[PDB]
Amino acid sequence: QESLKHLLPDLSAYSEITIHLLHQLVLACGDVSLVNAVRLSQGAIASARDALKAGCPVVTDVPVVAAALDQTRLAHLGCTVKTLIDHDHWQQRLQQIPQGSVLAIGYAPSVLLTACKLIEQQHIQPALVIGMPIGFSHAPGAKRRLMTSPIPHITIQGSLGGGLLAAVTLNALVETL
Amino acid sequence: ESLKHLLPDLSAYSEITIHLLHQLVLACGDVSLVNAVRLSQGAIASARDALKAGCPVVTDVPVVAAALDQTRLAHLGCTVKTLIDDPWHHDHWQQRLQQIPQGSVLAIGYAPSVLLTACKLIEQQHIQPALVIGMPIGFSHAPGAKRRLMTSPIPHITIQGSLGGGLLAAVTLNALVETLI
Repeated sequence: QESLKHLLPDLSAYSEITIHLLHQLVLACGDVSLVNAVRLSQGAIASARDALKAGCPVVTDVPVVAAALDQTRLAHLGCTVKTLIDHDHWQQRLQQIPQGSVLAIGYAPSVLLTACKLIEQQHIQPALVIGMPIGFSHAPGAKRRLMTSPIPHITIQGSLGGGLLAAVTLNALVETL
Repeated sequence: ESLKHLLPDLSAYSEITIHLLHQLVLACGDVSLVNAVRLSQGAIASARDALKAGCPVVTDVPVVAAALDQTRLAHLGCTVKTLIDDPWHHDHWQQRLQQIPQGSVLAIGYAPSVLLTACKLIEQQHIQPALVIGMPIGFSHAPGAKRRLMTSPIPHITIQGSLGGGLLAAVTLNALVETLI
């Protein structure tokens, strides 16, 4: 029996879109514990979907996140993709992010922490933050900080994260649209 | 925030091996992949020679094909096909697998059953791919299937002691293609 539905536990508390997202994440890296570890804010789904339908900017921290995105479907919706790290410092670019853009972070906790601090001071206002940095020593604290934020978000409790996972999360939302 | 600092010392490994491991950790964040990824002795060399020559690439399922860098692959002359289109018959996956071209690259990211059948056809000397990337999802038969791959004479890459599977199959092949170009 090679059925993903019957391998994973029952997820009947979550919506059909949420369930689809969790399935895609498991398919990406093989770790079934992901269904437990992923955290979504209350209406992350709707906030993401409203933004993508408006043809919002999509901004990634590093290029490998950008390269794993399905840019064909994003372009169809009218979304531009741009990267922070190729003064023209990455923080100068983050500070100019348009209201209602999607911010996807697959590598650096320092980028996630800087973004939370800008958000707290209301210097930027993304529609959604996908905060999935690699497990450097300051990654847990950055993700905790994101979970206190009023900005809609998707993140991961524990060590998992990365370029594929941040990209897969966004591809799953575009797929259901 | 440097990957080199986060991971153990990798100096005893080849430059291409280190690049591959970097890419897999960057993809899913699991540092244990450094020890869990197993490469057969002929694996890298056999994969590079086949890709240089523009070999056929075959995946078990479509999601794996979709995560490949098909631009770079098409630049080399490599075609990309799938065994299962919708995850006696005329065009079941078993028949497609039997007809796999000699010297092709086989990338399995989902189905243990496909890996089991592949290993059988190799023992019996009916097929001879250049490389088998065997990284199925952890269904009940997955442990058995990867055990048979570990003792196969075919050049191979697999995962043992981690939960790694799925699109890590594509990341693996993408990384080998990056070191050619």
